[PDB]
Formats: sequence, structure tokens, C-alpha cells
Amino acid sequence: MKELKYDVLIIGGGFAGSSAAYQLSRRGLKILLVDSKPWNRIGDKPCGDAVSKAHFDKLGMPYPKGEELENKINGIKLYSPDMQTVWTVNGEGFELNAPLYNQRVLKEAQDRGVEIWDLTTAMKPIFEDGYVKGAVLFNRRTNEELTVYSKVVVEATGYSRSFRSKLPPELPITEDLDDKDADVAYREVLLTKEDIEDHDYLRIFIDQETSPGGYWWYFPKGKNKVNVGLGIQGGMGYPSIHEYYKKYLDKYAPDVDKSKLLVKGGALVPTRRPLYTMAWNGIIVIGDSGFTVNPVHGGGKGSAMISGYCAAKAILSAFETGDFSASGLWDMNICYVNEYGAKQASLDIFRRFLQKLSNDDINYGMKKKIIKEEDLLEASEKGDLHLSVADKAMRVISGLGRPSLLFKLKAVAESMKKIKELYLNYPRSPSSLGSWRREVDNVLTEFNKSLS
Ligand SMILES: Cc1cc2c(cc1C)N(C[C@H](O)[C@H](O)[C@H](O)COP(=O)(O)OP(=O)(O)OC[C@H]1O[C@@H](n3cnc4c(N)ncnc43)[C@H](O)[C@@H]1O)c1[nH]c(=O)[nH]c(=O)c1N2
Ligand SMILES: CCCCCCCCC
Repeated sequence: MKELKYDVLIIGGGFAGSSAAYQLSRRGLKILLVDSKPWNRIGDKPCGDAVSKAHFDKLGMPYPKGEELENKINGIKLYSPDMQTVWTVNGEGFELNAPLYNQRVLKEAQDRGVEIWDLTTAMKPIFEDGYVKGAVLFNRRTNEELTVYSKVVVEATGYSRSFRSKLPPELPITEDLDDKDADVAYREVLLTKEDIEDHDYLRIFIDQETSPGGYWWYFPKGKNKVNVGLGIQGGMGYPSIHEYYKKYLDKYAPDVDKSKLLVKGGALVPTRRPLYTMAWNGIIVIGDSGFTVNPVHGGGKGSAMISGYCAAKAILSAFETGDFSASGLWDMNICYVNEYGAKQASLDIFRRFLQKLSNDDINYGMKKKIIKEEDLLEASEKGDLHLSVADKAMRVISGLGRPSLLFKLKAVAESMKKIKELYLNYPRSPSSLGSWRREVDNVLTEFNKSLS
């Protein structure tokens, strides 16, 4: 078969792969990005389509504009399970036309010299002499099977992790996703019968019964159009997400016009710390394939962008040292853990605690304002549940006279702080990965056991 040589092969062109291509462009390298989808569909995986402005600012990434920006968001309304307490959290963000924005990023990367092949699937890794060395591709437009050799593969295949899962199972970058570390999620976009109230505010409904392990949402995409959906925890034996959706849609979106459904669909969403290493010999893994998603709220487009940025920085470093080993690419880990990964690890612990609370606990916590809106904001953006904030909360929790997991909040905060510091001490080279991973696994197991 035909053989081509590139410096970098990016497999997948969603927020993660497109970010990597954009960030790597015009830096002297010969880059190819492939995606199984036709051009006009790249970017269209089901999603709530909400991304903070702070994520774009973190990276100085261009804002969505024109038809890419369906609706400007000025904050979130968070609802207690009993619907009696609503916390309004202010902050700027965007409700995107995700395919349009994602396609605009790709078009700009292409304009800056990135080669992009759509309708093209990476079928098989080239793994030789202990390194990822490229991929066998199938290009549906040309009905050609081709081999592309690359110094580095950027695996950005989304939740399917379709390329890295075909690698030798002893490699650390083949790390699999436990069922309980992901949610399944489903959404629809519908027009509404009436103008949406406060259409610049997203609505998130906490309820352990109608969306066990996740939450329901109502995300306006304009004055009369909404993205509504839910996520539920995987691996718990829950019935189909579609049973919850049918049963409770009317509670959260009484105003949708069901005769005016525009799109619908679901996908898996990882909800955990990132891959223990996102780099290995000849390969970096980013976005959902590397578990980049916020474990508490399931937001992965902003962090997908961050992982793309870190991949680019690590690759440029590798070319400047001629070193495509895991050691040569290791700054990918150092970058990503400092930008977002350490926060994710802390939030992985926090999510485990939140998933085990009852509706009565959450109604009580929110009613009594056990933490303020300012502190919930600080905790979601940095991963920090300050010990003083946990103390103040525990002073309110001490006035509860029934058994509750809420009483463990201080212990949770301590475990969050511990895991965060462990991640901020991420191993400086691959020879230490094993030792450190065992310390993490130890923190997690101890923590899982502390909740009984
Ligand atoms: C229902 C629902 C709701 C939400 C969310 C998820 C879900 C399922 N999330 C998460 C967010 O959608 C997700 O984390 C990012 O879109 C993932 O971006 P990636 O680029 O990693 O994967 P993504 O899945 O977008 O892209 C991967 C690409 O790889 C291609 N591909 C896969 N295998 C391939 C192969 N072998 N060869 C070639 N191409 C291949 C695919 O065609 C695809 O285009 C979210 N996040 C958020 O920020 N805001 C939100 O509101 C929500 N809400
Ligand atoms: C202000 C907008 C913040 C982005 C919301 C992300 C949560 C989506 C799963």
C-alpha cells in the first residue's frame, strides 16, 4: 500500500484534535489530521454545547462569533432536588453551534498549513520497535488504504478511544475506563412553545432520583430553543437513560414543543482523573480519549482545548530534542496536570462524595447554604475545597440530627487536598510513573472505603 510520512498525525478532529492542529500550526511541522466524519459533520457528537468564556481566555483561543454562537450565557441557575432552593452563579459563557465552531477552527488550521482528510478512519496503529510510528488509514473519498508514518500520533478519538485501544495492552496509554468512572448522557434540542425565561441562564437540576449519578439540564440556545438532557452514572445497573428522559422531561422542560425536535442523541462521557499518563513512546492522548472531562459537571470541551494546547507544546519540545519517547513527550503530562489535571483529580474525589448523597442531604445543604455561591464557584474553577470553607460548612452540618454522609465533608476536603498535591507532584520522568500511580490508587481506595 501507499506510504506517506508526516511529522504529526492527529486522529480525530473534535474540540481536542482541532485544538491540537490549530496550536501546532505554523511552527515548522508537517501535520495531517484525519476524522471519520464528512467535513460538514465534524464536531456534531451530542453535547450540551456550553463552554465557559474563561476556557477560551485561559488559552487566548478565539471566541465563537456569528452563527457559531447560538446564545450568550451570563450564568447558571442550580436547583435543589425539591426545587425549593435555586443558587444563581454568575459567569460568562457560550452556547455554541459546536460543528460550526469546530469546523471554523479546522478551516483556520488548514489555512495555516495543516493537511485535513475527512471521511478517513485510522484503522490500525503502526507499532514497531516499541514505538507508535503512525497508522493505517482508510480514506473513504478515495477508497484508498494508506500507511502514514509519523513521529508522534495525537490520539483524539473521543469517548471510543478507538486507536489507542488497539495498542499492546501492556502500554500505560491503553488504560481503560471503569464503568463507574463515566456517565452516559442524552440530549435533545427543541423549540419552545413560549419565550424562555432568563434565556441567558443555563439551568442545572440536581436530583439523585431523576438523574442518578449526574444531573438534568436545560441550556437555552436562544429565546425559543433549548438543549435539554441528562446524564446518569454508568456501571450502576440503572435502566436506560431514555427511561429517565421520557419519565421526567415534563418536570424540567414543560415548555418544549415536542413536534419541533431538531436533534437528539447520546454518548458516553468520562468522569474521572485524566489518563495516568497522556504520553508514551510516539503518542499523546487528548480530549475524551484521555479522560479530560470535568468529573463533577461533565464539561469536556474547554479541557479538550487545554489538552490540545499541552499536546502542541509537548510535541514542539520533542522535535527540538529529537526525542519522541514518553520521556521526550513527558511535558504533555506536566503541562496538562498543572493546567487542569490536578483540578480534575481533586474533583474525581469530590464527585464520588456528591454521587453518594441523598436528595434530603442536598436539599438540606442548599437550603442552609452550607457553602456560599462564591465558594462553589471557587471550587469548580480551581478544584479547591478550602479547609476553612469545609469547617464553616461542617458547623452547619453539625446542626443536623440524623445520620448523613454530609458529616464526611471535612474528610472529603482533606482527601481532595491530598490528591491535588500528589498530582502537583506528578513524576518528573516515566521511571516514576508506577510508584506515583500506586500512591494515587491508594488514595482513591482509602477514600472509597472512608465513605462507609
Ligand atoms: C450529552 C452530552 C452533553 C455534554 C457533554 C457530553 C455529552 C455526551 N460534554 C462533553 C463534551 O461534549 C466532550 O468532552 C468533548 O466534545 C470531547 O471532545 P473530543 O475532541 O475529545 O471528542 P469528540 O468525540 O468530539 O471528537 C472525536 C472525533 O474523532 C473521530 N474519530 C474517532 N475515532 C476515529 C478514528 N479511528 N479515525 C478517525 N477519526 C476518528 C470522530 O469522528 C470525532 O469527530 C460537554 N462538554 C462541555 O464542554 N459542555 C457541555 O455542555 C457538555 N455536555
Ligand atoms: C457559563 C458557562 C459555563 C459552561 C457550562 C459547562 C457545564 C456543561 C456540562
